[PDB]
Amino acid sequence: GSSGSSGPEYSLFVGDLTPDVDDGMLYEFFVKVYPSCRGGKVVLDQTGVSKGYGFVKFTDELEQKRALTECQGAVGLGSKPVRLSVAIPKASRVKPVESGPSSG
Repeated sequence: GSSGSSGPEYSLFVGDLTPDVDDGMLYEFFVKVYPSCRGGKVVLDQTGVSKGYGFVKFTDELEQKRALTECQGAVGLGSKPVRLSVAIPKASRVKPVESGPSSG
């Protein structure tokens, strides 16, 4: 129905990522359960410590969802589980701003 995408992207929103887990894992933890994994990404703070969430990528949409329900609350990864969800890319239109009032 939504025909109009030459090779889209299917990423997943993960959360509750212990500060002991890193990308190297996020990827494997997934790529292992699903061979359609592109790579794992974990967000970090100014210091470089896992904020507690991240995002992953895949090649097949069919699997993407399967994980959301399957990998759901994945405990195997990091002492704490992982909250799977459907994230969305830059969905908006940026516009230039300007200011400069005047009175008479």
